[PDB]
Amino acid sequence: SMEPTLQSILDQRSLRWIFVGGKGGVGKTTTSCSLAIQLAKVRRSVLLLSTDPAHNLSDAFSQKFGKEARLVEGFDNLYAMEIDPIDEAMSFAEVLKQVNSLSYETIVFDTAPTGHTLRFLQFPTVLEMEKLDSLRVTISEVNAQFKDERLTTFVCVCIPEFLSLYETERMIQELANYGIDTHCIVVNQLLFPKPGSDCEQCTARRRMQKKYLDQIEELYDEEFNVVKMPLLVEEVRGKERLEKFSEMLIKPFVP
Amino acid sequence: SMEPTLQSILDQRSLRWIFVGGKGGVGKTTTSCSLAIQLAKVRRSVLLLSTDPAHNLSDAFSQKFGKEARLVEGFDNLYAMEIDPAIPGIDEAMSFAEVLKQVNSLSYETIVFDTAPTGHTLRFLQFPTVLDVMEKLDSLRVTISEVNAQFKDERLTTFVCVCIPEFLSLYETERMIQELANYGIDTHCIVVNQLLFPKPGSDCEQCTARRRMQKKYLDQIEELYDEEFNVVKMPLLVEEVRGKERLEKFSEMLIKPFVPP
Ligand SMILES: Nc1ncnc2c1ncn2[C@@H]1O[C@H](COP(=O)(O)OP(=O)(O)O)[C@@H](O)[C@H]1O
Ligand SMILES: Nc1ncnc2c1ncn2[C@@H]1O[C@H](COP(=O)(O)OP(=O)(O)O)[C@@H](O)[C@H]1O
Ligand SMILES: [Mg+2]
Ligand SMILES: [Zn+2]
Repeated sequence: SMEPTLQSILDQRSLRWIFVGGKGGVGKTTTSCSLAIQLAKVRRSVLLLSTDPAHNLSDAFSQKFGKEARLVEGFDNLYAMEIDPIDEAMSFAEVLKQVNSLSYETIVFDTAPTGHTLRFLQFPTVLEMEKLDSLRVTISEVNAQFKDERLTTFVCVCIPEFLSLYETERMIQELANYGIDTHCIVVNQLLFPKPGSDCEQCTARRRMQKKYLDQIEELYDEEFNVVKMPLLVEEVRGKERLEKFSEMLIKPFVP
Repeated sequence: SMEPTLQSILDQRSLRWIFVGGKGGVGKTTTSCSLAIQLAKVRRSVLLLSTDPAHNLSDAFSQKFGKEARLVEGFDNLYAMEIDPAIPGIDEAMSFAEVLKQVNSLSYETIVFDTAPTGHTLRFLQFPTVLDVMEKLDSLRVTISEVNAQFKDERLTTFVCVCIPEFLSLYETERMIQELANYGIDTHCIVVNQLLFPKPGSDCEQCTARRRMQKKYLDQIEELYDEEFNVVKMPLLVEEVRGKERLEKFSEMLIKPFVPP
């Protein structure tokens, strides 16, 4: 059993590429932000980077963002940008490369669902004139970065419900197969009924969710920071609301 | 104002390709099923076809499915299958195009498609307008302007839009409906999903507040689209919607409004 908190990612300075994965709408984006916001507080600079074809960085922050970096309003520290790149994975490689050797200390990546993330990792192994070798070279480098776990982890976002956790599983697992590190799970949108209330629906639900959770724990307790975040009444938008949510990431809502 | 039900899709016999779209996890797959289930009840046969680079038909029905058609357990009528297909997007759509052509020539009377994210269906459209060996660019040519014919024909093809009350989802439904407009393709239904109506008689801050927050959205959807979209409302159930059994039930509401006071 480890802290149910991301404190550890705060602590691990080595980190250069933090990847947030999970299933469509489990709340990936929302975290990516929260996480950045939180790192942004304790790093020199943090670049938040969306690849998802539909970008919601902007929407999340209420702020037009481009393939051009820029300061996030209400910060001096944190930057965000939204771009889009057999062979789609090649344009992606290029971005990381150039970015990687940018003057940003840590990057939190947002992207197209476990799906693309997946195919891409697989790739290198796929390939198994001198520009042939030139490409090879760089991929190879990039891949190593990936396996180096001082430089790269994944956070797993998910909510309690069959189809999401089933990804988080496979995902964690391929991450294992490809020799890439990952030790956090943001289980999100938990419903805790407000104490003192009897309310069929909330009770019943906390029941149904609870069930999943317990599992998650039992499975992963010992090796994953398993973070628990409350499902808020309102969407999580605005620097303001996001800062707040992001707190919990770091110190457990425990009501 | 039209009925808040998909009765119209049951009624519209000409339909051949029903596409269910919306944002990741708003409940696309679940409807696709429910919708097929219900059509299945009043068509000769229905093919439920997934492209999501995912395997969620199976998971939804608890049943291994493949690029090979097959009978859905507990039905004699309904079939489901799951596959995955110098430019980029180009190779890709080529693929998809070929699927449909392929599949349009089976007996199945009506097909309900499940698929890869607005991004992907979107690429498809932007693409055409845009767009004994080589004698072959001719053949694709042909395949697209027909396929794309059938997209533009509103006797053969609509979209159903799925979504739930929350900023980001509805903002897609909007753009989507809109591009659908721009590309001359029909669409006239909205399954707003996951509504929370508090059980009557219950005072319960959170449920109240939420019904408040969602309600706000809904009222809107209605005002804007009341007059021209069947705006269907579906309750958010305690348990996941899996199993033929559970999906049958759910799907009912698709057709006859959950209306609890
Ligand atoms: N714990 C939560 N409570 C309330 N709203 C949330 C929560 N997590 C996410 N949301 C809202 O629900 C939507 C889903 O979050 P998002 O990060 O966009 O998911 P994804 O990017 O994984 O599809 C967003 O509109 C967000 O504001
Ligand atoms: N209205 C609802 N009530 C209860 N559970 C639902 C409802 N809609 C969807 N679900 C379940 O939520 C999860 C996601 O639904 P899904 O159809 O997979 O979304 P998508 O296909 O858009 O990614 C699945 O558990 C689904 O069965
Ligand atoms: Mg789906
Ligand atoms: Zn309640």
